[PDB]
Amino acid sequence: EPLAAGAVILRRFAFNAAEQLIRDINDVASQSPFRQMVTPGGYTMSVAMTNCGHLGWTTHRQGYLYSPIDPQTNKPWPAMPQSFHNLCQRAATAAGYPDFQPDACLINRYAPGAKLCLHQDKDEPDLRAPIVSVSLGLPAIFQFGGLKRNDPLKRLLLEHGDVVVWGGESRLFYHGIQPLKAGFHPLTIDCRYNLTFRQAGK
DNA sequence: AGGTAAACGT
DNA sequence: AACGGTATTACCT
Ligand SMILES: [Fe+3]
Repeated sequence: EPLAAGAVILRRFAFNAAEQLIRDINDVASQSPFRQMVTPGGYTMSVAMTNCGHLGWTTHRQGYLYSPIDPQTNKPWPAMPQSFHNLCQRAATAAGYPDFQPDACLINRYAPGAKLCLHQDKDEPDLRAPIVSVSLGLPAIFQFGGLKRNDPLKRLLLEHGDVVVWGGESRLFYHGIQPLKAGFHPLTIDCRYNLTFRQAGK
């Protein structure tokens, strides 16, 4: 059974690419550090985030925003690594989205206990483009629902190297990550990373 | 009009 | 601990 209409999980797709991806995560973070963002309502998110590519997702007092500039550094987000772009393109193609051209990559870091409550990826003006989501390090339970918050959730363990792609009918589906279980991974040690690729501009 | 933030009790 | 209330409003454009 496929994940959902327009959605697929490519298990261990990024396994072979993972070591390089993690080197590049470190490189990106060395320029735009991971930060736990504060919601408009004033709560600090448990996931630490950064971005690369032309547009980075951030919170603001007034809401969520894509910006070409990191509000923390006041500099552009780091360029999207070629390893990221190449893996994203290969995954998108395998998943049936050959023409996807991301301009934004959000990098998420989960420590034990860190979670991401159900939400929609909805800040992008062009909903034709899919989301490509790469998991690295410790395993996590991914919730994938529907268009409405109360729609039944599927729970999928995402393991190191797994890639999930959603788009088309499932583009705006609610999704999230359950509190990360403590553990060890030879490549990330004690955390999970996730790369989320999007086309956030025109 | 419409968009839209949302991360505690049972 | 899985599920669902809350935004059933209060603003901005
Ligand atoms: Fe998301």
